[PDB]
Formats: sequence, structure tokens, C-alpha cells
Amino acid sequence: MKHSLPDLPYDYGALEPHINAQIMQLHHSKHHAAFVNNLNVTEEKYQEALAKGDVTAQIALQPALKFNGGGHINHSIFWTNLSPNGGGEPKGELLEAIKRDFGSFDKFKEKLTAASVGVQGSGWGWLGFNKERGHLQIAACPNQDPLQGTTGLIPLLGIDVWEHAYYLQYKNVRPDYLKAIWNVINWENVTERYMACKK
Amino acid sequence: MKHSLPDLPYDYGALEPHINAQIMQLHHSKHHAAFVNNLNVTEEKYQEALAKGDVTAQIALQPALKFNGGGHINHSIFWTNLSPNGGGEPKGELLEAIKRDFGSFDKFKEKLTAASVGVQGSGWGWLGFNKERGHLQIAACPNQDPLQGTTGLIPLLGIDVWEHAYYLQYKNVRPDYLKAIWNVINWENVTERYMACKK
Ligand SMILES: [Mn+2]
Ligand SMILES: [Mn+2]
Repeated sequence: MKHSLPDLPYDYGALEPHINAQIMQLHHSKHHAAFVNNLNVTEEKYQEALAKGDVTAQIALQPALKFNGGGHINHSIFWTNLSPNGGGEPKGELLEAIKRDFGSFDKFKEKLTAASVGVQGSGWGWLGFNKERGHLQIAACPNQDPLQGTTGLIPLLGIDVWEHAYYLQYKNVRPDYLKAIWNVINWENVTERYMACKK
Repeated sequence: MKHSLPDLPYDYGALEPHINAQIMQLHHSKHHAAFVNNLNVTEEKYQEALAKGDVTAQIALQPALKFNGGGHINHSIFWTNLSPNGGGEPKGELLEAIKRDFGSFDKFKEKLTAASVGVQGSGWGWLGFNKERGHLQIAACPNQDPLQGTTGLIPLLGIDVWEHAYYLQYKNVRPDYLKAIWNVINWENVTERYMACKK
């Protein structure tokens, strides 16, 4: 296909003061850009290996494909989950699903925050939808491992806990970054992803 | 180019009494046959996904590709590492490299045996060649993870320690299986693989 870096739906500084412009610029234009460039290179190498039936090469390329491929997937979703018009609480069917599956919105916040802060090293915190069980589910993924590709869950809301996502502003205080990000969550986008899972 | 199950270079009972015919027949005609068939099915699914640029599908298929792909690679080498003409000790440059890197042939035997018996669960014990360092190296791989694809080492001699490789004959006494396999090692094939790395 030849993947490309998607344009951001807002200005790099639109999420201030919760996430500063310098992080957004570096996070989008440098880290994400690298994943897309390396993903395209990795996909081209795998196509050659498949043509020659080189199983050894296919397996050797799996870490680069998952790492760069997942990085493209994860960050592409991440940008749509944020908005300068975000924050507050969700409404409608998504709010009802959260109460049913987690009890209340506040308890959901605590569990997703704990899952994200509890990540040892680099990874992601995710609110996902389990098609088999038909309910919401919280999961954490290491490094750039994508939720759906590795767990089967449909991603609804992702929290990047890579140090590059918060270290320029919040230093080592990961909880402060988690507390601040709730102010810019685009619940409209999360709702659209949730409704897409239902019939 | 479509992978196929290789024919065994000897009769199923040629390795008796060290490895009985029932294990060889089941190991080759049942287990290996499934890996090659499932490998081909997996490659077709990945080829379609790669054409559409579906990164999620590519990542979801990685476990099946590594498991079935590695199984095809590992067992295809395994059969060539055994021979009714095997046993004894290696000669020539291979014997010299073993003494240099391991001290003596007996010490190499002890180290590869320990690596194979020490595998927790299913996996493989391997004598490999390190292209970067230009010396021999022993490594263990879990499940069907192939040596070269995951470590870069060139496989010279592999020991299958999956329970299906010995449980019918040696029950839970894995050390007895390792003791018997040394009598049927095809050092001629190991030498040809080793010499192919040097130039
Ligand atoms: Mn990131
Ligand atoms: Mn086996």
C-alpha cells in the first residue's frame, strides 16, 4: 500500500496546557514518522521474502513489522482520541456501557489509570471492546504491540505511556500525565468507535 | 514457490533401537505434515493481507507463521541430522572447531545435553555457528522458534526435545533420550552445514 503519516486534526498546541506543543510536534513528526517510513521498508522486504518462499527471512522480519506496524496503528488512533474540545464525561450508550461493565465512570478512570501507570517500561493502556463477550475490557500492551492484532479486542481509547509522550513536561511523574490527559479525551471519537462495534 | 513435506532419507525403523519406528513415523508423517500444510495456509492469508496493507492482519498471523514456519524448518533439518550411518565422533575441521570452542568433544556433548534437557516445556537444542564471531555456539529455542530467524545463528545440529519426540519410548526420562540420540547423529551432514559457512 505504502503507508503515509496522517495529518493531525488539530494544531500541535491545541492540547495545552495538558500536553504541550513540543511533545505533540516531536511525537507526531518524529516518532510516528519513523514508524511509517520503517513500516513501508519492512513491508517491501517481507513481500520479497514471500515471493522466494524464504520462511527464515519472514520470521526475522516479524519484530520490525510488529514494532513499526503497531506504532503506526497505535499513534494513528491516539491522535483521534484527543481533541481541544474534549474532556468531561461521555454520554449516551457509551456512558451506559461503562457503568454496566465498570460500575461508574470514576471507577473506570481509576482502573484505566492504574493499568497505564502499572506498565513496566514502554507500552500502552487501552480501553477495548470484546466482541466475543460483548462487553468493555481494559488491557495493557508492551512497546508498540497493537491491541487488536495481539488480543483481538477492538481499540476504543488508548493511553500512550512511552516516556517520550510525557517526559518533557511531567518528567518521571507518570501519574500527573495521566491525570492531565483526561481533560482532552475526545469522547465523541470513542463513541463512534464503540458504536461501530455494535450491529 | 510452494513448500512441500520432504521425504525421509531412510526407513522409519532405520534408527532402531535408539529411536523406534513408531516415533519416527508419527513425528514425520503426522506432525511435520501438519506444519507444512498450515505454513502454506498461513502464507496465503499473509499474502492477501500484505497486498491490502492490512497491518492488523499481518501481526495477528505472526504466531501461526513462526510456529508452522519454524516447525517446517526445524524438522527438515532434524531428519538430515540423523542417519543410520551416524554415531561416533566428527573428524576434520569440525572436530577442530569443537575442541577450540568447547575444549573437547565430551564437553560439547555435556553442554548441548544440558541446554536441551534444561528447556522448560517444548523447544529445541541447537549447535549453531556465529557468523559475526566466527565460532560455534550452543543455543536453546522455545516451541518451534527457529534458530536463524530469531538469533541469526546458522543451524548445524538440532535436538528435538518436544515430548512427542521421545515420550513413546523413554517416557518422562528426557536424559535417556539424549543419551541414545548421540548414536545416530549424522556428523557428515553437520560437517557439510558447518563447511558451508566458511569460505
Ligand atoms: Mn508514542
Ligand atoms: Mn517435533
